[PDB]
Amino acid sequence: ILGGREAEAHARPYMASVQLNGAHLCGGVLVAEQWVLSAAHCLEDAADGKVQVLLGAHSLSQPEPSKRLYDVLRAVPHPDSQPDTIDHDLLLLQLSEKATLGPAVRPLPWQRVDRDVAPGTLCDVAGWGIVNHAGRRPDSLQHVLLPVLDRATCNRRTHHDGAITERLMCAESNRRDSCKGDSGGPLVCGGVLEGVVTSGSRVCGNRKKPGIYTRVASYAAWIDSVLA
Ligand SMILES: NC(=O)c1nn(CC(=O)N2CCS[C@H]2C(=O)Nc2cccc(Br)n2)c2ncccc12
Repeated sequence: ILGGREAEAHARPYMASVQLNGAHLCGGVLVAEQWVLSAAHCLEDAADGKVQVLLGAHSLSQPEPSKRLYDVLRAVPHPDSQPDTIDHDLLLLQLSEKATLGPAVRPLPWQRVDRDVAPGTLCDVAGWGIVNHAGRRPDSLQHVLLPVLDRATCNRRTHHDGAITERLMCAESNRRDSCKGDSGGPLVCGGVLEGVVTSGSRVCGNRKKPGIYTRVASYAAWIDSVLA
């Protein structure tokens, strides 16, 4: 998270850290007792390595009572997801067992009505992604409040030149933005999950290249299908 603040410990109990060989890769969001929603291309180049989902965390390294690790029993990517496109950038991870729920571990209600978040709405994006262009990896959870950007502006040739479909959404990226590692992380508006940070490589912190987030409501039927 570029231009953010360290988040209040365990204030976002839905926050998950998708890790490979005990190293953070992507953010994730607890949507059910045994399901974590993330971005499609997070497990890319993972291959030979231990994939695990860290729950109840604030510091990635320090001991915390709430901190628990889960094996991934099943990894369900969206059927139409491909590394060449930023489209259908969703991944549903089934944990080995149901999450031990508590004040620091709680699933987030996600948007089940396909209606765009009104431009200018302030949304909260959190994660353990890089905090500066050099690439500083933060130990503790960071977060930033960003206003939702009008798709028309976002699709300008100077911006994402039409790449932003009706299934995607934008947020402002003027210094304060999401970045490498924030992928698969949640975009929350009015305490409801609205978007999922894309896992597609992009330029961060430049205002003319807005942050891209997958609209969960746009994939509500698929998510329901998998979870059931
Ligand atoms: N949404 C983004 O801004 C974004 N996502 N990605 C993809 C992305 O972050 N990922 C997809 C493969 S696993 C994950 C990734 O590269 N994670 C990572 C790498 C180094 C440090 C940290 Br903390 N996290 C970007 N890559 C480069 C620049 C920006 C991004």
